[PDB]
Amino acid sequence: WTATSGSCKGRCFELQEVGPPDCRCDNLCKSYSSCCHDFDELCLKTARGWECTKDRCGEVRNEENACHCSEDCLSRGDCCTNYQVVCKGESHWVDDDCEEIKVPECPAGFVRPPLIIFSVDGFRASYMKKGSKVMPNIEKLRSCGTHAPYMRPVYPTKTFPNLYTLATGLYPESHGIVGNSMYDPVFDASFHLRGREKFNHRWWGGQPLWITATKQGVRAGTFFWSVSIPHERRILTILQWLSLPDNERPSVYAFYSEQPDFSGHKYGPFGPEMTNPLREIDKTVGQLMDGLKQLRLHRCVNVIFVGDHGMEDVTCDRTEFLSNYLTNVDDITLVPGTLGRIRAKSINNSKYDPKTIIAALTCKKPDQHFKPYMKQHLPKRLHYANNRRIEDIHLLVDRRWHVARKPLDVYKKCFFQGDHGFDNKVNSMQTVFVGYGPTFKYRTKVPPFENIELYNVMCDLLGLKPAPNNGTHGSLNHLLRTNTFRPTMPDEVSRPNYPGIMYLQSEFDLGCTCDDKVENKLEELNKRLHTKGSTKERHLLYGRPAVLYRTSYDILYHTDFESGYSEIFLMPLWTSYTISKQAEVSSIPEHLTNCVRPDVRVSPGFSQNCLAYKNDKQMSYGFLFPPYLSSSPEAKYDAFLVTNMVPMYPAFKRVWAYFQRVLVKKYASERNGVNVISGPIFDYNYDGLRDTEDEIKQYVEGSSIPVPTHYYSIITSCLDFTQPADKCDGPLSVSSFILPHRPDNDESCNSSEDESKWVEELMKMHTARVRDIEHLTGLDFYRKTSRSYSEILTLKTYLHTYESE
Ligand SMILES: *[C@@H]1O[C@H](CO)[C@@H](O[C@@H]2O[C@H](CO)[C@@H](O[C@@H]3O[C@H](CO[C@H]4O[C@H](CO)[C@@H](O)[C@H](O[C@H]5O[C@H](CO)[C@@H](O)[C@H](O)[C@@H]5O[C@H]5O[C@H](CO)[C@@H](O)[C@H](O)[C@@H]5O)[C@@H]4O)[C@@H](O)[C@H](O[C@H]4O[C@H](CO)[C@@H](O)[C@H](O)[C@@H]4O[C@H]4O[C@H](CO)[C@@H](O)[C@H](O)[C@@H]4O)[C@@H]3O)[C@H](O)[C@H]2NC(C)=O)[C@H](O)[C@H]1NC(C)=O
Ligand SMILES: NC(=O)N1CCCc2c(n(Cc3cccc(OC(F)(F)F)c3)c3ccccc23)C1
Ligand SMILES: [Ca+2]
Ligand SMILES: [Ca+2]
Ligand SMILES: [Cl-]
Ligand SMILES: [K+]
Ligand code: NA
Ligand SMILES: [Zn+2]
Repeated sequence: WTATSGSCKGRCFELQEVGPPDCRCDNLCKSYSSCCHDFDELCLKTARGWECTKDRCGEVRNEENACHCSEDCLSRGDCCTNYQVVCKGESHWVDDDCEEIKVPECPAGFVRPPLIIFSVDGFRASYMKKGSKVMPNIEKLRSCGTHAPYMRPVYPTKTFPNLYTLATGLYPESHGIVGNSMYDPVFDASFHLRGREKFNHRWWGGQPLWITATKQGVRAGTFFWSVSIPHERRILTILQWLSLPDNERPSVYAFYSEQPDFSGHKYGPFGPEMTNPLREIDKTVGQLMDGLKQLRLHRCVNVIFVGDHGMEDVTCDRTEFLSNYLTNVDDITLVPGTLGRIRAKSINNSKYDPKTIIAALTCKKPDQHFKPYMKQHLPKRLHYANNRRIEDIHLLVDRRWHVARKPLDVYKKCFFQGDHGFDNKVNSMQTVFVGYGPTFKYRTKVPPFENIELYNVMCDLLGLKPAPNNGTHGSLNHLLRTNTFRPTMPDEVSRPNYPGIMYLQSEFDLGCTCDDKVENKLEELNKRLHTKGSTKERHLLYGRPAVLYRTSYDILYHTDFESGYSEIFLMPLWTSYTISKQAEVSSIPEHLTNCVRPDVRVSPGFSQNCLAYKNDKQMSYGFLFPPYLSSSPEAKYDAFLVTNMVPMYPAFKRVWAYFQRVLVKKYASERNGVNVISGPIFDYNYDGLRDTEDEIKQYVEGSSIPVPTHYYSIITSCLDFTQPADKCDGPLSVSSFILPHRPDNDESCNSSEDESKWVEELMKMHTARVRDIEHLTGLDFYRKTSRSYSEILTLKTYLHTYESE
């Protein structure tokens, strides 16, 4: 209940919301049906519109006007944003040359440069170039400030997940806003775009920037605007707040525009109708910047212009229907559209079965435009599984498509021509970032980066300590002129052992065999040096990874590769090796096909055994350093050490063998040598973090050999490919992947074909950041380079996407 008979006099857009049933005058009061009776009259004035004209200059203040052109308006802080242009002969901000802002130039009493976040819904990255002729204010922010060619949103590429990701630095699985629509089975409640449930604070996890600022004594404008408040009034309200006394004035503000998204849905991302919405957004930016210039704040404020997601061409005719695949369609609930999430319609129906639903949805039609997944099997780069609000069954929908349950859903709900939500690597889903102000760099282009990184930087801009989040603090220091965050590398927690030869062959009873008993001081001293680390500088180019948790492990050196061998998991945590452009591929000689050799540096009790693999009818094994890339027939024996072996399903061995035999050499040719680090990942609770021993759900039958859920590789070379990977003087280049370790290749519809037709496509789907692998393994890479640590942090957040331009 609201007793709406109080008054908004002197309270318009008040910053602290008053409690029920007292009536509200804050920018959200309309959304709660709670404004005072006179809110419209007092707070939403419109008379005479939004611009001064020649004949209004010096007018007698009329308090009814939307904004003012009277002489006292500057010190009232309520002039129309074009006041000084129309009436005092000033230029528009956009018509001024840009001049580097080396220091904040702020009015007296400003403790810090304010931060204004100008967010645009559905602003696709390519609009910056394609709409540049009609967006001169935005183009000036872009060219004069710091900009990225695009910013990667989070998945799903919808509004609510992305804006709350911007606000918190968190993946949706962690912040809890995992779609625009959600069912939470613990609450037994639903979240929807329309309605009241979304206002309940139990949905919203982590700590958003406005709460972060308030807790640390930095005042925040309210970030939310009821939909009926026009853009011009939002801008004027911000400008009015910036005129408050020092003790009352916020330091951070947000503006939000529902455009261009609103129009993009109706007309598609490049519909001829899209020009006007782009012009109108630019005009709004112009009003803000003219308004700041009037207040002498245009070389004081840091402005961020940022989008939440792009927009793709999608029409009603490009809809797949689950009723064309499933017999039981009425026993499921689907969250539909540019992604699918399926759960049982009724929890009392014990005949519902996810295994048969997935199978009925797998590779059933030749050009099927969605792919079903158990959530834990989704590409790890999406970080979309660790939340009870994310249904076990997920459909990744092809760009340009929808999924729906039955045709009646699409016509008893063509309207739309645009939509978004798809995989966040899709070019059309990329969005925009520009930073302009004293704290950002001047005329600087930076590489694309993920929106999860921005919360940290917004905290840096305001002198706040960020709450714990998924950004990598420091990875965006190259955006900033000052206020950088200078992190130190994490300390290694476990130091390695360096075992020498400690065991005789006959102490091992592993059921392994090798045809290796074929008998020289020239080469005897040589093998010894290699086992002591003489080639290590060649194969371990960036220092050994640091182990950031408590465990027992050994460094093992070899001619062709170096490993960190875990005595706990009975396999390497990592295996590092370098392949030059010149390297040659050989085959596994016949007499060595089933060779596994005990490692006399490592106890039988800390070794895998061959008998377990013989006994386990489902599980085979592979090797981390590939025998195909051995430097010589003699070095090849090292590759068959039991300490280089890892458990692998036969179906996965197809993938792995193709990567090792064909792709590594291919990359070394193309990149001028590569350094490779490969290893296992265990993430049985799909939280994106390294499993402890007691979390492992599967072992090789009859043994303590844990089965990895994934295998990773980190592939590094010189950014200047005129230099070989092992003699690189400058910046590095990386690509990585986290391949799911699956007992079938059902994920790849063309897997009956030769690996050359499907494996690389699978690997590209499972592209990863080095950082993703760090979380999954508890390792810290690139500890020893000649590069600055912030530059290494940027490299560790890089994702190779394989999208075209
Ligand atoms: C991305 O960044 C984020 C932020 O850093 C990373 O997430 C953190 O990861 C930590 C490890 O998983 C986790 O730390 C745990 O904290 C638990 C207390 O959590 C509450 O308090 C914090 C602080 O304010 C709060 O943020 C939490 O918020 C979560 O839950 C609420 C309510 O449900 C949601 O609204 C909110 O969105 C958020 O949900 C997300 O996280 C939870 C996990 O906490 C998931 O379940 C959700 O799906 C969702 O993703 C909480 O309100 C604390 O209980 C934990 O302690 C356990 O382990 C320690 C070892 O240190 C030990 O002392 C105890 O034994 C204890 O175990 C006990 O509980 C077990 C489970 O019931 C049980 O098995 C045992 O027997 C024990 O009884 C733990 O320390 C931290 O909370 C999150 N933070 C956030 C915001 O998500 C994330 O990892 C990063 N991702 C990547 C890939 O890097
Ligand atoms: N009516 C409205 O005001 N909005 C439209 C509805 C969806 C929405 C808005 N905001 C607030 C917001 C505005 C501008 C930037 C921003 O992000 C930043 F905090 F990072 F700056 C956040 C949200 C924050 C979290 C989740 C959903 C939303 C806005
Ligand atoms: Ca949006
Ligand atoms: Ca885990
Ligand atoms: Cl959704
Ligand atoms: K087997
Ligand atoms: Na297949
Ligand atoms: Zn939209």
